[PDB]
Amino acid sequence: YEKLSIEEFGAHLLGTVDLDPIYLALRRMELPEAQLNRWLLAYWCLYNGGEASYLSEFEGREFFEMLNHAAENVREAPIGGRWPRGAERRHWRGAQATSSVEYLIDRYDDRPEDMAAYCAGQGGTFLEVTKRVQEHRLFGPWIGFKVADMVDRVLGKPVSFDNAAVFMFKDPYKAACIQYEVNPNIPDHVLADGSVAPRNRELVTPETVHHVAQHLIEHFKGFQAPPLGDRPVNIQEVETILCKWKSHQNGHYPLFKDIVEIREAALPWAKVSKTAQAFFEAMPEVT
Amino acid sequence: YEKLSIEEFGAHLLGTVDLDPIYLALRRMELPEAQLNRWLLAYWCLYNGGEASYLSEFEGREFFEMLNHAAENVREAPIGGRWPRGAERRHWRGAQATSSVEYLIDRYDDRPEDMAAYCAGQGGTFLEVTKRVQEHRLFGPWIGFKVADMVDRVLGKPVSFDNAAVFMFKDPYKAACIQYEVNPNIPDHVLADGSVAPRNRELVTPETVHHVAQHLIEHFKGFQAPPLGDRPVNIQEVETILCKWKSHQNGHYPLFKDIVEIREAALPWAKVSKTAQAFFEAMPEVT
Repeated sequence: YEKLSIEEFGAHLLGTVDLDPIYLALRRMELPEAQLNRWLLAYWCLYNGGEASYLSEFEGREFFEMLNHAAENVREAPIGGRWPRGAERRHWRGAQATSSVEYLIDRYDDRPEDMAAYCAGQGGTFLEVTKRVQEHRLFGPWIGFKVADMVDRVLGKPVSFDNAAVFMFKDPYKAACIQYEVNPNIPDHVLADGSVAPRNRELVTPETVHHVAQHLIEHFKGFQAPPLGDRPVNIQEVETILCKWKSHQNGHYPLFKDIVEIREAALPWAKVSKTAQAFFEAMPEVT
Repeated sequence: YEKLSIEEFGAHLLGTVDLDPIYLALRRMELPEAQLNRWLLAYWCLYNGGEASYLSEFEGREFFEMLNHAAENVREAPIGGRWPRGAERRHWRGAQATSSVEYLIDRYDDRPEDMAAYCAGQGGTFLEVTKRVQEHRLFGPWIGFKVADMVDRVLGKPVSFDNAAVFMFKDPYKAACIQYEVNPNIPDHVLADGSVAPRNRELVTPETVHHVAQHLIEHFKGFQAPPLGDRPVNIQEVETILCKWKSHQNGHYPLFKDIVEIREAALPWAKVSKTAQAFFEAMPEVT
């Protein structure tokens, strides 16, 4: 496929809501609060939205029993075969996953819905929200970041991200370094010595990475952020644009990749769950 | 024992270095860099300084073998009996602890010393340092906080703490609420409505908790922070003063508690390890 500039690639992610289609799907579903919180907990464990939908309809201790079936992954999933994991939570397996569920049972007993409620709180700083996520067993900084984004984009509670919270992560850091090297629309960055940062991803320092981020934010702020266009795009969406663009220019993100692969993974679940059928209908589509 | 004001209790912690005596012990030992990093990793797992000292002398994959003995806790510790945990890491046990060691072996192979080096980096914000700690399996926000403090106080690399990073934790939050209720030296806090916060720990909001913190920082800034008095006391030391004071007024922290209990736990290790003997000699003493 043709490799696009980050400007054109970002504009496509934003206009099709391929940027983070799950967030629009969930907003469309308008799930009741407790079920939404159970959906989110399941999704934060397994990172599969159709699977999360199926699990979200179980309540109380029964929710935690079914989640425990997925953790152990010995019994057959309702779609046949094993209980899948999105690559982001591939490591939620074996004794680590069952210990993760046990932590949750001991903390929340018959109220699994309180987990997302506690994480979300009233929003807050990125530091405060990820700390509350990361209290939980097998919830590390990467899922912490994702939950913070979803507390804002899905649950509507603002979480203040800044450039340091994003570029402490290796992948958006490396994407920003490539962008300085290869994007002629980004001006030369003048460092603290009047020296100019050279166009070489391996020599880019944090200072230039923030220069790249500020440029891209300024570029994309004329777009309203998905799922529903409630505020101008900020570093939360630019982070996703940067990481998906890095995959794109590496040959690993054709247009619509997220939408297509979610719908592919979610369709088997629609047969076995009314919520999963609603989730499949709510997903944005190709073109 | 007599319950002291936080002003008098804090002045005692600071002058005797009962505030965090381990930090002064380590500074005195002047361990070589690689051994210091191994000591710190062991201490961050088990939270026992004499045990950490013993483990710090093993090198390479052998360090990780010995740490794995402590994780499994089936073989006898060199002091007889089980491999102890400080209460802060009591949960570092069973399959969780052995999975924690396995993560470390896979990440650092024969260079266990790189772990503390990676965490410390060049210092930075509290968010950046705790994120790097919390990448590691079974390293949550509480040990993340402790490591950030030690990266500054022990490894000499400044970590910027602010009031939000401290009072997102339940214990210093509750200590600050008690302090507003019971300390007449803290002035009435005027809230955003011209209303005054009442003297009742159960009604204290984050805004008043920060009012308490600012007051205590202003109070204690005429003290130089331990271990060596390199800068005025800040929220890192006030957090410890607040939490130990809360225990003190609850009957659970007589003067010198930390020094006395460390020396008690560390002495058995001095017989079986030259570093543990140095650690015992380096600990500050009662009076």
